[PDB]
Amino acid sequence: PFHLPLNHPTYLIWSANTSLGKTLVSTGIAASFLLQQPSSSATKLLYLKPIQTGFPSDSDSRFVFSKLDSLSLRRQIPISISNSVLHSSLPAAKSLGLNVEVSESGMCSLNFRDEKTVTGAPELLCKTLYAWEAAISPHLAAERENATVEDSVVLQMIEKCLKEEMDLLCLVETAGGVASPGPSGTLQCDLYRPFRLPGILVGDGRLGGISGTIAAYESLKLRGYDIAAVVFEDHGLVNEVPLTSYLRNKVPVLVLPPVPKDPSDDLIEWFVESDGVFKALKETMVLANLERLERLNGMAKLAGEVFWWPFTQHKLVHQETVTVIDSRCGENFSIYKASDNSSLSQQFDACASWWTQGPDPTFQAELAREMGYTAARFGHVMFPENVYEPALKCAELLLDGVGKGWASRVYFSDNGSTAIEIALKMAFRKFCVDHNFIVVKVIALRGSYHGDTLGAMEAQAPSPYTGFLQQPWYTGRGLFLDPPTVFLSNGSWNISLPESFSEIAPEYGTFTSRDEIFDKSRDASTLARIYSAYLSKHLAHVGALIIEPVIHGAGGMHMVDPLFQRVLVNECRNRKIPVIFDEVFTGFWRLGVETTTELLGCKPDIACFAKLLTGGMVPLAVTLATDAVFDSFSGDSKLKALLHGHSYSAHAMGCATAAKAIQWFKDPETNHNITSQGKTLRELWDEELVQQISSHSAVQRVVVIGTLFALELKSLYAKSLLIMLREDGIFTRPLGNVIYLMCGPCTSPEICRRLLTKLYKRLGEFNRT
Amino acid sequence: VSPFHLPLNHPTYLIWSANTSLGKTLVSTGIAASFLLQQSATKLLYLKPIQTGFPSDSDSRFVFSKLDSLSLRRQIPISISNSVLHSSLPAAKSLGLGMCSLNFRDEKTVTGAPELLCKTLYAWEAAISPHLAAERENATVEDSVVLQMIEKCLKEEMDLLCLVETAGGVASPGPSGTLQCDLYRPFRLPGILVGDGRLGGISGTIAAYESLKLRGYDIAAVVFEDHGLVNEVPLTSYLRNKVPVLVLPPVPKDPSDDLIEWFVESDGVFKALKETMVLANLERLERLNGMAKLAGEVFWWPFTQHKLVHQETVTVIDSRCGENFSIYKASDNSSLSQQFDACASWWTQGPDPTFQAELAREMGYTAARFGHVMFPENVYEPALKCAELLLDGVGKGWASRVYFSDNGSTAIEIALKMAFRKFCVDHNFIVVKVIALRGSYHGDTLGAMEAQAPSPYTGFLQQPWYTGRGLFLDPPTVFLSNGSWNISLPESFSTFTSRDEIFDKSRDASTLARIYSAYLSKHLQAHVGALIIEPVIHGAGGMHMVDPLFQRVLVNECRNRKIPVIFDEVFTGFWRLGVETTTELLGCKPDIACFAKLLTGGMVPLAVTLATDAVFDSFSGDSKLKALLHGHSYSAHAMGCATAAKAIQWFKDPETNHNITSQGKTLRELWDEELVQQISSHSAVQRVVVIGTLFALELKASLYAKSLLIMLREDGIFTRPLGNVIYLMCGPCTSPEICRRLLTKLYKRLGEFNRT
Ligand SMILES: *Cc1c(COP(=O)(O)O)cnc(C)c1O
Ligand SMILES: *Cc1c(COP(=O)(O)O)cnc(C)c1O
Ligand SMILES: [Mg+2]
Repeated sequence: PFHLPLNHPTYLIWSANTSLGKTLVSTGIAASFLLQQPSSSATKLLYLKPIQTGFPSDSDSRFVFSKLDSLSLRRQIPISISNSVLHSSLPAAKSLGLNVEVSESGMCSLNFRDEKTVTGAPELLCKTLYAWEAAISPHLAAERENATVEDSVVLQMIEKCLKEEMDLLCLVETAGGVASPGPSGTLQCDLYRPFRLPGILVGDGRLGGISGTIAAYESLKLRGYDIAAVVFEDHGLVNEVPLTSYLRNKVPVLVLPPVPKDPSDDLIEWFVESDGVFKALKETMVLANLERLERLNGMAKLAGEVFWWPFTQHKLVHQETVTVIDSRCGENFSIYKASDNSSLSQQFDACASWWTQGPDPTFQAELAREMGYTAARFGHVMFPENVYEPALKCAELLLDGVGKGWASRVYFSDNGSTAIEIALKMAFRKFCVDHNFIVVKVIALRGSYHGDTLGAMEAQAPSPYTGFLQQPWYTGRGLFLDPPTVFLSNGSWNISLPESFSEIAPEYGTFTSRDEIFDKSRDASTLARIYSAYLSKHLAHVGALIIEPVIHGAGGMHMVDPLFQRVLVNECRNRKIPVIFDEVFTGFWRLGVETTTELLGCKPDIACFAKLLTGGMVPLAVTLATDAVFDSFSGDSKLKALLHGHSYSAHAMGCATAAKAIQWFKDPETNHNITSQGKTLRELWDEELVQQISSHSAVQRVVVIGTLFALELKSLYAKSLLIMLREDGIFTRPLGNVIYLMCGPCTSPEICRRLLTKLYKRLGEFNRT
Repeated sequence: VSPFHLPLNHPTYLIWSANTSLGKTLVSTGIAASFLLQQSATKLLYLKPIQTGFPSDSDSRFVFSKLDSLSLRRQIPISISNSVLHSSLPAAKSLGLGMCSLNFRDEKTVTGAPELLCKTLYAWEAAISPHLAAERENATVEDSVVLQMIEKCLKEEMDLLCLVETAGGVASPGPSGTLQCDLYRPFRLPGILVGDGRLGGISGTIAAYESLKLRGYDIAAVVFEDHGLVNEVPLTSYLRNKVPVLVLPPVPKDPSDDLIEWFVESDGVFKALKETMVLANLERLERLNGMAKLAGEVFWWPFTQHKLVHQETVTVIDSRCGENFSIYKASDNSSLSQQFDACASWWTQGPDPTFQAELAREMGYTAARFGHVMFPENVYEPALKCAELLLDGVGKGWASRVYFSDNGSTAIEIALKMAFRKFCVDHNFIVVKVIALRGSYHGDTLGAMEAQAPSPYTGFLQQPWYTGRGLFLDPPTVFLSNGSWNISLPESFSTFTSRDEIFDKSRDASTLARIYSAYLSKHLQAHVGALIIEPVIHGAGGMHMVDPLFQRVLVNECRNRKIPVIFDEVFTGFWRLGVETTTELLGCKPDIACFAKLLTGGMVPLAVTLATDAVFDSFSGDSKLKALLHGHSYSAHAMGCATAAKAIQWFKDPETNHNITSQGKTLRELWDEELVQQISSHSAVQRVVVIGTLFALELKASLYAKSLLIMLREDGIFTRPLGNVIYLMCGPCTSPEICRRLLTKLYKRLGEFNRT
C-alpha cells in the first residue's frame, strides 16, 4: 500500500502530443515558483522526470536545471539548483562514459549529480529516475536497449522521492502523450493511476489541436484524474475559444505567446514575456490544492451532520472514525487522514464494500469505459415489451451460465431485496397452480438473510432485528429450521448439529477435508437419513423453500452442511414445493464457482442474483426462473401476469456492466485465478496460514472458500482486531465476533497471503499460541 | 423538429481521423476503389459534408479523379460524378460564380458500369478549420441542416456502399462550432478510424478512439500509414484484438507522385478494410433481425402478460439520443428511425442530447475514480455533494438528513419505518397503519404495497402476503374540460379559469376548505401512525390531479394529531411538474420525503429519503438495535450520487435548462395553450391534466385509446397505456416547440375519431 503526503501540491504535467512544449511549461512554472521576491529559504521546487528517452542528447532535467540557472541570473535572484540521473540503460551510460554495472533488469545505477548550491536561497531539485538512449517512445527503447523497469518500481521510486522531500511544489513530468506506452508497455495514463495525482494538460495550439486536446483531456477524465488547467502555445488559430466553451469555463485555459522559431534562441526573453501566464498557472495549481484540502478536512464533520447512514447508530459514531474515501483503484481505497500528516494512503477493502466488490485495477478501468459508452448510447430506455443489446446479452450470458441446465427466463429488478420479493411471488403462484389455487408461508433455515424490504424480511426468522422497533409490520411468515453447520478448527473440518439433532457419534461429524463435506458420496450416509427424517417430521401451508446456499452471509459467515441443504431441496421438490436459491451473496465467484449449484449438486426452480453480478460498479438484480414457473403466469388476463416492476427495470447501464463482468470473471485471459477447465477458481488463501489461524487459541472456527476468509473469535478480541487491521491498511467491518476478509474474483493469492500474515501476527498479540 | 429516417439496407460509414494530415481522403479513395473495381448494380456514394480550402482543396475532386485513374490502370470502366451543392461567396467567386447554391457538376458516364458518385455538401474557401472559416467568410450552416442534407442524400440513393468523410479531427469544431463527434451523434453511424503511424500517434489514436466510444459510436476498424515505428502492436494490444488494425505502406514523399502504384500496392489493405466494413454491417443486421424473437424467448418483462405479446410488437431500440429512441424496423425497409419517448421510459426521462453526452463523461469518470465504495460511516465526494444539493434544494426549510437506497420502492419502505418510530416515540411506544388517498401508488415491494388500497392489482394472485394496512380516503380530483378547470368530489362528499387559481392559498379561506377539515377530522379521530401522499398528481393511478387544497388540509390535520407526514415525490420530484419539489405547489412541508426517478436525470437508479432532525432523533441511542436497520449493498453508490448531483444542478440552472428562468423556481409553460384548450374540448376527451412536463387526457369510455396508441406510434411517438388515459411526458429541458409538435399530432389523430 502507498503513502502519499498531501501537505504540499504535487502535479502531473500531461501533454496532448509530443512537441507541444511540456518541458517549457514545467520550466515556466518552476521559475515563477522559485524566483518570487518575498524570497523564502523555505521555498523548494521538486522536478521529477520519471521516464526519459533520447538521453543524454535530450534531458528535460538538464533543461530545467539549466534554464532556471539563467532565469536566476536574468532576474537577479540567487537559487540553489541540482540535477540527478538515478538510473539509465547501458547504452545511455556508455554515452556518459561511465561504464557502470548492469543490473538484473538491464538498468544501470548512476552517481551522476550536478550541484550549484547557494545557502539560504530557494531550492531547485531536478531528478531523472530512468533514462534510455534511443530517441524513441519508451516501450521501443526498452526492448531495443534491453532495459526495463516495472510499473510498480517506477511508482515506488516516485513515492520514495516524494516522502524524502516532504513553500514546496512538486512537478512530475510525463513522457510523450497522455496515452503513450511507458517502458513496460502500460499506457502512461494507466501507469500513474494508483496515485491519482491532479494534473495540468499541455494542449495543442496548432491546427487540429482542438480535437487532440479535447481527446487527451477526455482520456484523462475517463480514468479518474482531475485537471486544474489547460495551457498551450498560441499559433494564431484562437484554439482557446472552443476549448473554453467545451470546458464550460470550469477549468482555465491559458495561452502562451508564440515560441521563437530560430533554433539558436536562448528563450530567456520568451520566459520573461510569458511570466504572466506562468504566474496564473502556478496560482491556479496552488489554489486548486488548497481548495482540495479544505474540502477533505471538512468532509467527515459534514458527513456526520447531513447523512443518515444505513444500519448505523449515529450516536455511537464520532468524527474521528468517519473514513474519508477519495477514490478506489481495484481492491484499494485511497483514504485521506488529516491526523497522519495530511496524506492519502491505500487500504485493502476487505469487507468488499458490503460484499459487492470485484474488480482489479485493470478491470475497473475497462468497466469505466464500458459504462461511459453505455450512458452515451442508451442512457436508460424503457424495458417492458422492448429489447436492447445490453439487456439481451446479459440474459443470454445468465441463461447459458449460472442458469445452465434449469433456467429459461430472466426477470430484472433493482437489487437483492427486490429480486427476492419477485422470487416469492414466483414461487407462490407455481405452488398454488400445482395445488388447486388460504395462507402461505416459507420454509427456511434460521440465520439465512434475504434483504431488508418487508417481503424479504418475512423469509427471515424472528430475532432482535425483526422486532416491532425495526418493522411493525413484520410477522415472520415461515417455518424456520436450525441448520447443521460446518467449519475448520485445529486443522480439520467438523459438523455442528443443532440441539434438535439426535446427537451423533464422534466417528461421524469429523472430516479429513473440505472436499469430503461436498462429496455426493455423503448421500449414502446415516446423517442423510437423519436429515431426511428430521425434515419429513417438520414438513397455513409451506408454499416455498428459500435458502442461502452453502454460506449464510449476514448471519455470520457460517458454512451450512451442503448435504443438509441438498436433502432439504430434494424433500421439497418431492412435495411439489418450489425451490428458491438466494445466490445474491454466493453468485459469480464469491465462493470460487459461478453458481453454487455446482457446490450443492442440485438445481433450483427459482434463483436470485445481484452484488457481484455487476462486478461491484452499480446495482442490478436478476431473478431466473424455470419454464414451468413462467407458465404459471401465462394467460389471457393482464391480471394474471406477474405485476411487479420498477422504473429502472433492466437499466442498460447495469445490464451492460453485468454482461461485461460475467464474461471477464470467467475468462482465463482476464481472470488469472480461473482454472484450466473454467468452472472453479484456484485456492486463493495460503494453506499454512489458514491452518495456523484455525489453530490459534482465540479462534473458535474458520470458514474459508473462494474469495472468503472468515474466523469467529471465542467480544473484545473482535473490537480490537478491527482497529488493529485498520492500522495495517486493512479495512473490514464487524459481524459480531466474526471477522472476515473478502477479496474479489481476480485478486492474486500473493495479496491474500499478505492479508493472512497481517491477521495472524495481530492474533499473536493476544496470545503467542 | 422532425424525426430522422435512415435506411439500413446498405452500409454507411463515417470516416473519422485522429488528426489532420493522416490520409483520410487516401483511405476513402482506397475503399472506394476496392469496392468499385471488382471483376451494374454496384454504386459507391461518397459524401464530404464539410470542406474548407475550396476550391484549391477538394476531397470530392480527389476521389473522383483518383478513381478515374485507377479505372484506367485496372482496365475496368466506371461511371463517375462530382458535385458541390453549396459554398460561401468567397469560394463561389473563386470558381467564377451566407451560403450560395451551386449547379457545379462534372459527369463522365459509362452505361451499365459500376457507379461512383461524389458530393460535397458545404464548402468554404479559407484553408482553415470550419468554425473559423464560417465566421470570416460570413457563411453558416446549422447542425440540423447538415444532417438533413445527409439524410436527403442517403434516402435518394437508397451492391451499395456509402462513405461520409468528416472534416479534421474527431473532436474538431464544425462550422457551427459544435464538435464534429457531437454533430453526427443523432445518426450514430458506425465508423472507421484513420490513426496515426508517426511518433506520438499511439496516444493520439487511442485518445481519438476513446472520445468516439465515449459518445456511443462503434468503430469497425483502425487503419494508418506505416512510419516504421510499429504502432500497430500497442494499438492491437489496447484493443484486445476486438477491432482490426490495418497498416498502409509508406506514402510517397515526392510531391509530384501519381499515387497510382501506391494504391495498387495498398490494395490488400483496402480490400481487408472494405471486407471488414461490409461484414460488420451484415453481422449487425443479423443481430437486429433476431433481437425481437429472442427477447420474447428469454426475457420475463415486468408488468406484462407475455401471452398477449407478439414478435411484431416488441420494439427494437438501438440507442437513444435525448428524448428520441432510435428504433429498428425490418418491416420498413430495414431502417432506424427516431421516436419520441413520450412515456419518458417509465417516468424516469430527462436529458437533452447535450445533457446525455455530458452525463456520460461524468459517469465514466465516476466509474474510473470510485467504482462502488462502501457507504456506512464513510464519506466520498459524490455522495456528500448529492446530499448537500438535496438538503439545500428539495429539502430546504425542513429536512436535515439524507438516507440513500436503491429505488422509489425501497425509499418508501424506509420512509415508513421512519414515520412509525417518530409516531411511537411521540405516543409512548400495538398495531399501526397508514392513512392514504385511494389511488395513490408507492412502489411494488411488500411494505410499499401495504400503503396502497385494495384493488384487482393487490389480490391474492399478485401478492399473497398483502393485507392492506391503511385507512384509505377517496380524494377530490381536479381537471381541465371544455376550457375551464373543475373539481370532482367523491360520493362521500357533495370552476376556475386557470390552473394557477387551484394552487392559490386564498382557497384556504374558501368553502371547501372547511368541508374538507370536517370530513378529515371525523375520519381521523389499530392506530394511524403515518400520512403518506403522492402530492398533486397520482401517477400510476391514472394521472389524476388531486385538489391541492385537500392535501394541504389533510397534512395539517395529521400534523396537528402528531402523525408524521410522508411526501412520496418519487414521481413529482425534480421538475416533472414544473417545480423542484411540490412543496412549492402544496404550500406545506413534510416530515419525510422520498425521491427517485428524475433524481438521477434518467440515467441509472438511486433513491433518497429525506428526514427532519426530529425523525432522525427518534433513532438516536446507545443500542445499535435502536438504529434504523435497513440497508442495501449498493447504498449511495458513487455512480448514482455523481449522476444525481450533476442533474440536480443542470436541471435548475438557467444556463443549461432553457425552460428555467432565473427566478429559478419554476419552468415556463411547455404545452401549447391553444392546442391544450382544443384537445380539452374534443368530444372524445373526458378530461385533461396538464402541468410542467406532463400532458395527459382521459378518453370517454376503450377503442379510442388502444387506437390512439397505435396511431401515435405511426407518428413517431412512443407512449404506454394507462387504461383510458393517454399521456405525453417530456423532460425538464425539452423545448416547447417539440411539445407543440406532439400536441399537433395528437389533436390530428383525435380528429380521425370525430371532427369535433
Ligand atoms: C445482500 C443480500 C441480499 C440483498 O441485496 P441488496 O442489494 O443488498 O438489497 C439478499 N440476499 C442475500 C443472501 C444477500 O447477501
Ligand atoms: C415509480 C414510483 C415509485 C417507485 O419507484 P421505483 O424506483 O419504480 O420502485 C414510488 N412512488 C411513486 C409515486 C412512483 O411513481
Ligand atoms: Mg482528408
